[PDB]
Order: sequence, then structure tokens, then C-alpha cells
Amino acid sequence: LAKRIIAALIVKDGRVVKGSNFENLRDSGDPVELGKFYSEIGIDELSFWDITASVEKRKTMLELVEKVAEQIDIPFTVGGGIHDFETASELILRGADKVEINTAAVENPSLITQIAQTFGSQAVVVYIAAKRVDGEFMVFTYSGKKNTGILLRDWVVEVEKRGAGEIVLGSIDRLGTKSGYDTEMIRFVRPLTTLPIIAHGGAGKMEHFLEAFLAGADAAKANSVLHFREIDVRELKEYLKKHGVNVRLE
Ligand SMILES: N#Cc1cc([N+](=O)[O-])ccc1O
Repeated sequence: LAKRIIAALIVKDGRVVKGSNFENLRDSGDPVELGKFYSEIGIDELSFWDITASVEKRKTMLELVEKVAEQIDIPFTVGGGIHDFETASELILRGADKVEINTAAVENPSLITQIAQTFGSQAVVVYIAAKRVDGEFMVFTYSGKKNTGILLRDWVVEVEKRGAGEIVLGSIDRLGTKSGYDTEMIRFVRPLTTLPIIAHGGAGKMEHFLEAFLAGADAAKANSVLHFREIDVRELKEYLKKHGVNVRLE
């Protein structure tokens, strides 16, 4: 099917961490207004990652999803510290289409199945953070702090078996570098799963997205290259379409 461009917003206390360069916005740090604007210029989905302190986090994330769902019509995912079914459930019911889990899934893979049994596989996005270690792709948890010793290859297969709907494949080797998506890692994972693969980490220019889709990604997730306007969403989709990639032009 079509390839998808997904804008990722890191949020804290209801604000976009580090804001954006869209001077047309009344508040370029408002994640609702920014998300709405992205939906109007051709982003396919949104992804919110919350890093609010724990005393206010639960209510803060629920307020976010409720305000977002009112304003946008495209799918969105919420994540950041979702550790159990009840937390995932309250966020979906309040408006999110999908939840994104990582550390809690690795520690308890049945969490994937629990959420999927009530909300469907299509509501469960597993973020897999992976890095090369001694020549093998290994899975990392706790914001990259912990080498689990689980092979990427084995965790991909288990994630699909447990009922996840999509995988975000984040390359710790590329996060924050603007040097390109980790196409070798994407090509490594592609034959191991039938699920949609969302590339994350390393985006710096339009050609990087073409490369990631040639590697077999179904979607590409990007952050500051969009918010700081190093890449324009409408230029990006026109570029991808020109070179043969099936993207939706609204
Ligand atoms: N979506 C997302 C996302 C997830 C993680 N993460 O699961 O560490 C980090 C940054 C992100 O933008």
C-alpha cells in the first residue's frame, strides 16, 4: 500500500519540547495546534511521546489525547511510560488510535496481547530500539540505557507472534545524527515480519526517506527535521512521488 510520513512530537506538561519554527502558528509550542497544522499540510499520522513527571503524567497525557482527538481527523499514536493495560486502555478510550510501548513490552510481552485482545492488533505499536553490539543487532530498553541481550531478530518475531500491529524500528546508532535512516537495519528486519515497519532515527534530508522506503519501510517517522523546517512535508511528498514512491497527496 501507500508509504506514510509520520510526524513525532516530544511533549512535556502539554508543551512541544523545543517547539517549532512555524511562525504562522499562534503558539508554535502548542502540540495541538502544531499537530493540527501538520494534518492540514499532508502528514499521514501523528505520534506523541510524553516525558511529563510522574505525579502529573497520567492526567497530562489524558488531557493531551482528548484535545488532540477533537482537532485532528488523521490517526495518532501516544506513548511514553505506558507500562500496563489500564494506562493503555484509558488513553485509547479518551481518544488515541494507537499506543506505543517499548520497555514494558520487553519486560512483559503478554502486555502486547492484553492490549490487542480488547483494542485489536492495529491499536498496538511496539517501538524497538536497536543497536549494533559486537556485530549483532541487540534490543535496548530504558531510553537506550540497558542492553537486554535479546537479539533484534528474535524480538521482532516474538512481537508479531504476541499480536502487535506495527513496529517502529529505532536505530540508536542514528538517533539525533541527521546522517540517514539505518537502511541496513531496516533491510535486516524486513524479511522477519509481515507487520508494517516504521523507520525512526537519522532523518536529515528528503533523499533519506526514499532510501528508507527502498529498504522496505512502510512509514518513516521524523521529529526536529520537520519542526525546525529543514524538510517541508509538501516538498517531501512531491519528491517521493516524483521518484516512484506511492505516497498520498492529501
Ligand atoms: N514515537 C516515538 C518515540 C519513541 C521513543 N522511544 O520509545 O524511546 C523515543 C522518541 C520518540 O519520538
